[PDB]
Amino acid sequence: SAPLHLGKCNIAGWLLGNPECEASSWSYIVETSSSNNGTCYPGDFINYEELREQLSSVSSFEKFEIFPKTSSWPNHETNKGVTAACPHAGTNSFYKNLIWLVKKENSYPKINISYTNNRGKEVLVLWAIHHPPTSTDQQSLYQNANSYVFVGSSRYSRKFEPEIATRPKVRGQAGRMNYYWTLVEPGDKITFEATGNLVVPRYAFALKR
Repeated sequence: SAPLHLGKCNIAGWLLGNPECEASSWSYIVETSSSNNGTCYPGDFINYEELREQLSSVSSFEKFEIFPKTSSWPNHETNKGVTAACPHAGTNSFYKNLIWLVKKENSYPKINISYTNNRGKEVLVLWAIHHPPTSTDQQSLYQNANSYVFVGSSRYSRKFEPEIATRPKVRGQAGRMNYYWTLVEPGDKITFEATGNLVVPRYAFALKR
């Protein structure tokens, strides 16, 4: 039946790449009562239950590097987005399938990048939107005070206006990042535009039910 057992992780931690969570087909995902690794940065996983339904069984699943880390972001910083909320063997780390992009040399140029699905299968893309707790953090991370993020395909369209809001400390963090996903149909294009606050895809998933 090719059960998929995720060990001590849940679907969110596995797909985002929680470093503590470090399969090509399955008829069901084993549900346990003792998994203790999920999302490590506080924030809401939007439409998580719908994603679990979409992934309940898949006949083909392949992770691929949708936006290669070393070539996709030449004017942004790719190696500083780590946090004690997402440890990896005690070190500050982060989700392995996303990159927490930050400013480079006191500048955050506009991002405008697209992926066109040439795979003949649906592509599942995940990203996150960071809401810092203070204007100090907004400036430290992204330079620009008033940013936006747009994500659009033929099926999905949303403009995000990141907020500055001090929230209760969770895993040391008074900010939040909300997690998002969409399925990109074969032949379609997904575009990401941003002037700050975008936790970009690095790895995405080609799949067939």
